[PDB]
Amino acid sequence: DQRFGDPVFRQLAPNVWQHTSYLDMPGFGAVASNGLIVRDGGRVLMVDTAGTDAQTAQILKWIKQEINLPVALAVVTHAHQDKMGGMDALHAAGIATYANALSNQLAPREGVVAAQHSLTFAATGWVEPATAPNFGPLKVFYPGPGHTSDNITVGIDGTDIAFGGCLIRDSKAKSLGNLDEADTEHYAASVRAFGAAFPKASMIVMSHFAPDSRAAITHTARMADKLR
Ligand SMILES: O=P(O)(O)c1ccccc1
Ligand SMILES: O=P(O)(O)c1ccccc1
Ligand SMILES: O=[N+]([O-])c1ccc(O)cc1
Ligand SMILES: [Mg+2]
Ligand SMILES: [Mg+2]
Ligand SMILES: [Zn+2]
Ligand SMILES: [Zn+2]
Repeated sequence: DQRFGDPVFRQLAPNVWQHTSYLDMPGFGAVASNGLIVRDGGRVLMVDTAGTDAQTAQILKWIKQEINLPVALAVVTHAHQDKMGGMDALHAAGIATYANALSNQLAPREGVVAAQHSLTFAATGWVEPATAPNFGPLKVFYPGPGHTSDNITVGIDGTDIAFGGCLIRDSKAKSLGNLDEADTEHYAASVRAFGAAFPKASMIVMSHFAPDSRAAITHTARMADKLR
């Protein structure tokens, strides 16, 4: 029988799915965490792990059974358990992993396994193409410090979709979540930069809420303005 801790999948576009897994840090309750699976020709690319290696394995199994194409690579959007909690699974599966250079530097401080490869960014925010080879439709943008110093974002070329990770909250959210590692001065402008980077994206995907309109960007930025 399917159970609560099992990952759930939603098709967002012909070649894109959202995976959601409900994980559980002590002190606090369990929370849902989302990433993406993208079909690019004869291969699959992932954005973020699940919050645990077990749930990540269950995703790779689903991918194998439902898509049956090899996962060529994964890009993980910052060094916290929810996005990088499944690095061991990805590496056991032979998947090439990519993260912000900064994420890889923070990973041992945050108790997560670093990605194999480091992305660097121009002063514009855009990934340097020599660090993101054969990314296909994944367009990686560093919007500046927000949720964390290292948080990155991903646009999906040929689609409606951009992925904001834990940077973005949905249009009904009443909080930005945990701010203990947030850059409260830069958060608002970073959210706006993400918006300006992906102006064609009408479907905003994010870590802890279901996909929303571009009003999630505005709503998140205007909550963040109150922190300055
Ligand atoms: O994450 P789920 O797709 O199982 C969900 C949960 C409550 C309402 C709608 C969808
Ligand atoms: O969204 P955060 O990266 O603050 C988080 C959420 C659940 C578990 C660990 C980290
Ligand atoms: O054999 N494995 O790499 C495993 C085994 C169990 C698990 O939950 C995840 C990965
Ligand atoms: Mg683990
Ligand atoms: Mg920490
Ligand atoms: Zn985080
Ligand atoms: Zn998160």
